[PDB]
Amino acid sequence: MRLVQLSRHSIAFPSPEGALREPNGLLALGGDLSPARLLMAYQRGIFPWFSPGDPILWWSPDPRAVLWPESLHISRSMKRFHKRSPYRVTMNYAFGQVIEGCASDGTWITRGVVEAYHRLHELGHAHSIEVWREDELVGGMYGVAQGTLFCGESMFSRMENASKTALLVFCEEFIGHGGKLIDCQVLNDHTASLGACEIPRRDYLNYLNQMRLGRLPNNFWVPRCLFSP
Repeated sequence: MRLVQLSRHSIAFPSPEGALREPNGLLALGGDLSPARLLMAYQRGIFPWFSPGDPILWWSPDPRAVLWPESLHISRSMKRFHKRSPYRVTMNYAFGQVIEGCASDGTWITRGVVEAYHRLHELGHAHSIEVWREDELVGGMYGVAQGTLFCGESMFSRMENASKTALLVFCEEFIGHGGKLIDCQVLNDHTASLGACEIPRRDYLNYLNQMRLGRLPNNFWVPRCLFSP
């Protein structure tokens, strides 16, 4: 259309300020899902999002949905449930099973996307949070790190409050160690109930430019247990 067709031979992107207003944030088309290109996209406030059979579409919406971790809304019923939680939460124990659980929920997460994000996980840039009921994976979430900003991709839940448990535990661990913001891309009723809000894209890009240079502790993303029953 009037979108920039990307090079199959370079990973540059047009500035997000140039995205379309309708559909909100559509910025470029094509390219590939190579690691360097995905990392360049996130670094600049862009993410791929397209349905099976579509060309790759890249986006940077205005406003941008974000979740300040200290503003996660946890209901009193959830507070009571978590006090007696039947779950164990871990980080980076089973990225493959987590993205698979999201995709089997997650129609935009095709085989190519799964492979692309698993590559990012192996390269140390994409991370999963797993929720277990004994030895059964019952929920989780994954995303891409950008310094002290975490870009949420998807989550899944196969047992009551499982995904909520992942987010609650992750937010506590993240904020306690220096994390500052979780990107949610677009607001919807679920994440809104969890406390997500909208900020102008300009402000989001400004937070990103500062935070991508920030660092969490050296071993913050090493596979480990975060919460036990």
